[PDB]
Amino acid sequence: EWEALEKKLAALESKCQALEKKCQALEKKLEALEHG
Amino acid sequence: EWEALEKKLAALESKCQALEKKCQALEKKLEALEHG
Amino acid sequence: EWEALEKKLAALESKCQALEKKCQALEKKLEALEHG
Ligand SMILES: [Cl-]
Ligand SMILES: [Cl-]
Ligand SMILES: [Cl-]
Ligand SMILES: [Pb+2]
Ligand SMILES: [Pb+2]
Ligand SMILES: [Zn+2]
Ligand SMILES: [Zn+2]
Ligand SMILES: [Zn+2]
Repeated sequence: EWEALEKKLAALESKCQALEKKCQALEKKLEALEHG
Repeated sequence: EWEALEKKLAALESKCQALEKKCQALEKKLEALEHG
Repeated sequence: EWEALEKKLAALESKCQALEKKCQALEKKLEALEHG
């Protein structure tokens, strides 16, 4: 329903933000290997 | 419209879930290099 | 509100598309290390 859609969108926004940070952490490790 | 928004949100949820799994696969490869 | 939800969903769709491309760029670098 409407309220369930609002909550689903907020949960997806937060899941994507968390994935963006996980990828930034992966990138830091990859850059340490690339420049090692 | 409403129905199109519902479907767009479900498609985005699935795209993000697929990206999370792709990143986990990248992380496994990176960890093999980090610990090689 | 409704219009704010529509815009939030479009902004999230674009953020995810940008993250997918960033991960593809990370994967290219990782594959160069894996096959180096
Ligand atoms: Cl670390
Ligand atoms: Cl593998
Ligand atoms: Cl490059
Ligand atoms: Pb990633
Ligand atoms: Pb996402
Ligand atoms: Zn680099
Ligand atoms: Zn490690
Ligand atoms: Zn490879």
